[PDB]
Parts: sequence; structure tokens; C-alpha cells
Amino acid sequence: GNPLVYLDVDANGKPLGRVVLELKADVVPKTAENFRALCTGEKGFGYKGSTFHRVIPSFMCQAGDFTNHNGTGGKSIYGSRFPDENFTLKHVGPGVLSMANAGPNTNGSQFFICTIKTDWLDGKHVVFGHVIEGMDVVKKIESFGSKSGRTSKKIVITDCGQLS
Ligand SMILES: CCN1Cc2cc3c(cc2NCCC1=O)OCO3
Ligand SMILES: O=C(O)CN1C(=O)[C@@H]2[C@@H]3CC[C@@H](C3)[C@@H]2C1=O
Repeated sequence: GNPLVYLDVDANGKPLGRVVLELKADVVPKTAENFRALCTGEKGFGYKGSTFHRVIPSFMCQAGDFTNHNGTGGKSIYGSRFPDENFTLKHVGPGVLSMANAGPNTNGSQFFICTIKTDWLDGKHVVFGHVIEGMDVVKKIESFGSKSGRTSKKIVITDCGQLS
């Protein structure tokens, strides 16, 4: 019942590989549907050709600001922002897919993939999926990050979509 979506990612134009994500529509259907639709681009906008703007090694890889490309932008398929659906899923370890926000009830399109357990975020960021394959691709993305979050190469989602 849960969608599988994919991100194909490159660094300075050179392909890194494919990340496949399960979206937990069974637990957070509104939040899963937002991410799913932004991967397909079927509302006329989405993640295709946007960047991972903030990458911090031993923490997470953040992306999804397709409007401003600096982490101050992005929007949902519902409107500019939508409520925190629930906090049932937890930041249990590497590969967890969660929503970036600017406080309670400010979910747009920005998201992050954890490269460690980020349990401090539990109850503050809505977890809505995890990495099914391509965690080696996430580590490659991670390697181009820095402690400050600034990336050493331009990391781009060159293509994305839905597998099932
Ligand atoms: C809160 C301002 N703003 C943009 C935005 C920026 C973010 C974020 C979520 C959003 N929400 C979508 C629309 C919106 O209202 O997570 C971290 O940076
Ligand atoms: O984008 C922002 O302005 C704040 N922001 C981040 O820098 C990342 C890490 C800290 C919380 C989660 C993970 C995500 C987020 O919302």
C-alpha cells in the first residue's frame, strides 16, 4: 500500500546513483502524498532539478528547497505550508526520511535523510519514510558536506519519480 519513490542525484554533473524511498502512507498519508507528488512533478512543480543545499556529515542530508535553493523556501502541494500530521514515527537511525520545518506546523517541501539516529528531533519533525536502497548514494552525498552544512560540490536531484 505504501508508495516507492526514487531520487537520482549527481555531484557537479556526475551521477552518484539512485536513492529509493518508502513513503509511510499507512501512518502519515497527507505527508507521504506531498512527497510522492513532488517526486513525480504531477502538480506542475517538484523536486526535479533542485539541490541538496545543507549536508552535515554524521548527521543528515537536507534538500527540497526548489523555490529559493538556500533552505529558506519550498512549498507543499496543498499550499505554502501544512500541519504536523503526527509524530508516531521516530528518528530511529540512519536512512530515516523526515520533514524540515521552521517550527510547529510549517511543513513545506524541504526534507532530510538521516545518516545517524537523530532522536532529539522526535516530536519536532514528522518522520514519513525511509531509505529502501541507495544508502551508499546517501553516504556519497554526505561525503560532499561539511560541519557547517555547506557542500563542496553542487548536489542536484537530476531526476525523480514513483516506482510503485
Ligand atoms: C517558514 C517559511 N516557509 C518556508 C519554509 C522554510 C523552511 C522550512 C519549511 C518552510 N515551509 C514552507 C513555506 C514557509 O512558510 O523548513 C526549514 O526551512
Ligand atoms: O532548515 C532549517 O532551517 C532547519 N533544519 C535543518 O538545518 C535540518 C537539521 C536540523 C533539523 C532538521 C535536521 C532540518 C531542519 O529543519
